[PDB]
Order: sequence, then structure tokens, then C-alpha cells
Amino acid sequence: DQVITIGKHVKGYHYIIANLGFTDGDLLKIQFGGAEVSGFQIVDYDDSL
Amino acid sequence: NSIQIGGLFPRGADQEYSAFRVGMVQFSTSEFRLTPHIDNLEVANSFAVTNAFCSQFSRGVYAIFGFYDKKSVNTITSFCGTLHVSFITPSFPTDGTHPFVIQMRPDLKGALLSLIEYYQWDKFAYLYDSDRGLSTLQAVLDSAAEKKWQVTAINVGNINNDKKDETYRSLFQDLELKKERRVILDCERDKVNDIVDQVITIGKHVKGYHYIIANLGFTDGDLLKIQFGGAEVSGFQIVDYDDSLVSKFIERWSTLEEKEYPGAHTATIKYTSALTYDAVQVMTEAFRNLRKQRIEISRRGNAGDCLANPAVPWGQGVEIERALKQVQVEGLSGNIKFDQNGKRINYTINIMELKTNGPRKIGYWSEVDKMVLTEDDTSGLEQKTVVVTTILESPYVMMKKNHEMLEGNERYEGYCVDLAAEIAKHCGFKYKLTIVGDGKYGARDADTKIWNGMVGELVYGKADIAIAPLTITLVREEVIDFSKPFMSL
Amino acid sequence: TNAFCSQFSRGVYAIFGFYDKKSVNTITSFCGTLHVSFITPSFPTDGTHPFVIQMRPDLKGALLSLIEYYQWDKFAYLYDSDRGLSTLQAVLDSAAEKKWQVTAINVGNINNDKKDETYRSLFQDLELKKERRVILDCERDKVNDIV
Ligand SMILES: O=c1[nH]c2cc(C(F)(F)F)c(N3CCOCC3)cc2n(CP(=O)(O)O)c1=O
Repeated sequence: DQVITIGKHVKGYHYIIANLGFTDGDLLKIQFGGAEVSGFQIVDYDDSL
Repeated sequence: NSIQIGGLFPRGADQEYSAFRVGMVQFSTSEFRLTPHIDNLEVANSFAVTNAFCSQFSRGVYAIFGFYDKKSVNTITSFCGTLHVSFITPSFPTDGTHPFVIQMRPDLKGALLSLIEYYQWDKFAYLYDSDRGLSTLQAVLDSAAEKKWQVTAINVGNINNDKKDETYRSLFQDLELKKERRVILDCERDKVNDIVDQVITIGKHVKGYHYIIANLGFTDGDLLKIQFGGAEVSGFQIVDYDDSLVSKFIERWSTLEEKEYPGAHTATIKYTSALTYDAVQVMTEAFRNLRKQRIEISRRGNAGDCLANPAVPWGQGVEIERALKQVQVEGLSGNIKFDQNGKRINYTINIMELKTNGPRKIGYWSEVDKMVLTEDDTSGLEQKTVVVTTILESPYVMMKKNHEMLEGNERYEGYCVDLAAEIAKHCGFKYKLTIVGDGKYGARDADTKIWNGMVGELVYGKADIAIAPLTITLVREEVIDFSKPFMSL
Repeated sequence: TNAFCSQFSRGVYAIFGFYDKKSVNTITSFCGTLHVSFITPSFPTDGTHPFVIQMRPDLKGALLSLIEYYQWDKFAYLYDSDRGLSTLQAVLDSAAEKKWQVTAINVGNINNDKKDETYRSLFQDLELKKERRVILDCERDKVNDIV
């Protein structure tokens, strides 16, 4: 949220959410900005269990 | 002495109805009375406007205070035009000369054209709103020919409430492919809050993208979203809170209830609501000035058949209308002074910006004098123009042949001048040439120890650099720190 | 409004009639509420007003297809604001995409003493920018006055 209000999610600013469960947050805020945000998950939903 | 007035408030107007219900009593002297018959309705539907115009014609009011929209401005001004029933409103500043209809909203259409010339634009995009009319679109296109603009007017007022997210993004992605880093947003309040959110999510509020919220009441929105981005967002207000009547009013306003006046506790008033307070001031100052000249405006059991064939007046006509169009009150908008038509003369639309601190004011637009820049001129913030002290000795800096034609830092030319222009690019600064008085490159005096010439001005205080032929010697290296040499003579 | 209720005081079943842009909102609201079908050879309304039967079909698309056949980007779209701005709103939205440079002048509200001054101020203020591709957009009475 404080990246967005000061406008640091435009094209260029790469991020790495180093937290094990990357999609557990509110990613539909910087998804459409233009900043490549990588991440880490363990519970990959495209699987059997 | 208890004059019956109508008043057609919309179905979704709460704060607007508040400042009517507020301004009714805290303005009224108990002599007169302003008995309403307020009818709420969906004003985009000329059917219900027609019923409620004749319902308040059946009861025989002397003025109606309604809000029209695009799809009903041709209904209100037509019925009021023929049946002579006076009408006062803060809605659209009507295209043309409709009689008996008092516009209290100021005419924005001139203030937008003045502002752009101050920023000197040519390359807008003019996202506008279809439902709020197009009279401003035919003032920045009709006047785009003369001043060579390249308006890229995109209608955004037809956007569905499910395809909102997709279309506004595809809107600016289209404007990005044309590289339009200037938008002159034109909508009403709730579409400005929906655009500013969709500007942020796609990250178009960084440094560069100027905006102009062309809406009369710039601070009525949610500006603490793009305040800290970096995008200069100008604007327009009429209720300037740094004044007498507003500050008195806002103290009363901020103390009000949550359920007696809905949406009143907030310390900012909507301009639609704000003019409504200034309306009630006009809506009796005429009528009490009317009682100063003894005009009995009274009537009878007026037939509730507006659609009478033939259609006669209500009697007396212009007698009300003369009173309304002479009222010079002072309200919380400025000098409310009308004309023979119903448009406001001599108001004070004041141009704002949006700095990091908050919504700063930078002066005003007002019919007589176009754009007054009454701003803090103490915001200089300069990069002080250093006194480059220089001797005059060719093939270095020499005086050009047109030596009495131009002035300042273009007069001199030579080796030092092209050196100064080249050193200024790297050491980034600004500079203004200065020839020393006596000559005398450098000399410490015999006993008084007063330096001479360019050393005398570099040492003491009246210089910042000495781009000139000074020989690096020992007795000038102590007091002045040289640069590594640019020429080995 | 007078005549519509005079027709409603006879209980008519189809109303033929014309409407300007100053009466479009009165009719399509009345015929939408009081469900009386209204047949009209006037400019079609923007939007989706029910119970009006419009028969001047649509110019809005044909004007956009004719320009593409001539391949323009240098118009001078002189419009008359007495028939709906709905066509101007089309060749400004479609002026974004196809890279056009419309210079839309209101040639509408102009009285008769300035008819030999405003137009002779008008075309010179197109010739000074060298516009050669005017898209005159008026009803017949105003077209012959420009021509
Ligand atoms: O720092 C110094 N730089 C100087 C630079 C020059 C020039 F060549 F013009 F650049 C001259 N000139 C030599 C020829 O006659 C005209 C003046 C004198 C300079 N002097 C006085 P100096 O003691 O005689 O050297 C300085 O002190």
C-alpha cells in the first residue's frame, strides 16, 4: 500500500516477495501497475491433493 | 409574508437537501417564512419532473428550487419559460439565454480556457462525461482552432458498472500509445473518484502526468490518493475556506448531527450543497427587498392544469424576476451578482494545485481580470546565479561587435565564455558573467594586504568562480584553491 | 407537452411526430412511462429509449466508413448543434484510434447579421490552418446557407 501511494509500482521496480506463499496477500493492487513481482509458493493449487 | 416556494431535490441528494434544510433557518428573520413543498424524484426522467412541476403549480408556489440534468434542462426552462414561474438552481450554466431560470453555478467554461494558457498546453486528453452535458466540450474544441490545441476528447460516461475495471484501463492504455501525459478530466464527483482509482492501479500518477480536475470544488473528492504520487493535479474551487463567511459557516456545519442533517459532520461542503445554502440567502433577499417597495405578489387557487389551452401566465410576471436579478448578497461563494439573464457576474473561481503539503491556492479567475497570480512569490527556490568573475583580454573573452544590442550572459565571447558554458554543463549550475573593474589579475598590496582585481573579488565575497587566465602561482594558491590547469603556457 | 396530453386525452395508439434536441427528452420520457408508441422520422436518440420507433436509420456509421474509404486525417467537422451531438461524439471517439485531427467548429448558433462575417471569419480560420476536407453536418436549410 505504501508503495502504491508514492507510485513506485510502475515499470522498472522489480520486487521479490520472499514469503513462502506469495499469493496469500493482496496482489490485485500491483498486478496492473507494471512492476514485475516475483515470489514463492509451496501450496500450488494446480495439483491433486 | 410566508411565501410558498417549491423545490425539486433529486432522489440521491442528501447533503444538498441538508444545506437547504440548514440554510432555511439560520438565515431566516422570523418576519418572513419560506414554506416548502419539497418533492424528491429521479431527475433524468422528464415525466416525473413534469408532474412535480405541475404539482407545485397546483399549490401555487412563487419559486421552485430544483436540480435538473441533461435530460431535463429542456423541460424546466420550457415550462418556466412559458408559465413565467421563476426558477433558481445550482445546476448547469444553461446553454443560451433561457429566461426565468437563475443559474447559481458559476460559468466554468471560461476558467478552464484561461488555466490551460497558463500551463501552455497543446496536447490534452479531455475525458468528459456524456450525462453531464457537453457545453464545455464545445468550448475547448470551438476554441481549439485558434490556439492550435490537439484535444483528444474521449467520451467516458457510458461505461457499464460491470465492465468498469476493464474499460478505464483500456482507456488510458489507448492514451498511453499516443503518449498523452496530460489529461483534463471533466466529470462530476463520483466519476472523478472512479477515474483517480483507475489511474492509480495502472500507475499513471507518477511525475509527469498533469491533471486538471475541471470541477468547481476540486477538494470535494478523495485527493489523498494522488497527493503523494508526484502528478501535478490542478483544480477549481469556489468555496474557499480561508475567508470570513465560510469559516463562520464551517464551525456551525462541523458541529451538526448525523441523523438530523445527513452527511453534515464532514468539514468540507459539496459545491452543489454549498450553493444551496447560498441559494436560500438569494431566495429571500429578493423577496424582502420586494416588500420594501410593497408589491403584493399574491394569487388565488391556481388551476392545477399547466397544460391549459390556452396557457396564460400566473399574473405579474417579471415582478419576481426583477427582484432576483438585482440581489448583490455576499455568500460563501463570493459576490453573488446576477445579470439580466441569470448567469453570474463577478465571481471568484480560484485556481488550486495539489502539493505534497495539501491543496495549495495559486490565485484566481474572475471575469474582469482574467488570471490573477496571487501566490506566494517567496517560493523562489533558486540555484543561485554565480558571479563568474572574468578579465577581458582576447583571444579569451572579448566584447562582441553588437556590444550595445543585447544584455547579460550572451554579450561576451571568447575562450573563457565557451569554457564557462562547457564547465556549466558538467558542474551543473547557472552563471552570469562579470568583468572585473580595474583589471589586475592578482596582486596583494604592499602593506594594506588588500588584493587586487579578480583575486580581490574571488577571495572576499563577490564571486564564486574565476574562469579566466590566472597563472597558478604560490602567493595565489594560499588564498584561492585553483583547479588543475587547462592550459600550459 | 400540451399536444401530447391532448393526444393522451383521446387515447391514441400510435403518435407520429417530429422532435428536436430540445424536445427529445420530453417525448421519450412520456412515451416510455405512458406506454404509447411513438413513430418518428427525426434523429435517432442516443441510448436505448423504448417505445419510440425511429426511422431515419443511422448516419453515424456511414460517416465513419466513408472517411475510411477516402483515407483522411485532416477534417474540419463543421457541426450544427440542433440535431444531436451524437455524431460529433462518434468522430471524436473514433478520432482517437484512427489518428485523426478533427477541428470541430460549432457552426450552429449564428444569427443573420454575422452570417457574412462569421463564415468569412470561419473559413479563413480553416484556410490559415489549411483544412481542405470539411465534413459539413447540417440539416438542408443550413447546408444551403454554407454552400
Ligand atoms: O595571472 C596572470 N595572468 C595573466 C595573463 C595574461 C594574458 F596573457 F593576457 F592571459 C597577462 N598578459 C600578458 C600579455 O600582456 C597582456 C596581459 C598577464 C597576466 N598576469 C599579469 P603578469 O604578472 O605579467 O603575468 C597575471 O598575473
